[PDB]
Amino acid sequence: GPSPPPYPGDDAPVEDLIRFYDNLQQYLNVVTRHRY
Amino acid sequence: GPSPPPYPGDDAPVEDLIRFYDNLQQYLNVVTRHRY
Repeated sequence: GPSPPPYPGDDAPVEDLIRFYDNLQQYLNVVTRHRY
Repeated sequence: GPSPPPYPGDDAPVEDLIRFYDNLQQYLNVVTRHRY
């Protein structure tokens, strides 16, 4: 949600990287309400 | 592009986090060609 996403080091597996994408796009959509 | 994005530690400033979003969505769009 509007929280910092867990960083699985330097190389995350693409599934969890997609999960990271979810949390990241959500976080950014919150802190910066603009479409990217 | 289709390369691993630079991780600015655990907390990145939202501008560079948006840049990270660009590289990340590009990377994911390459490795996993599906809309998210």
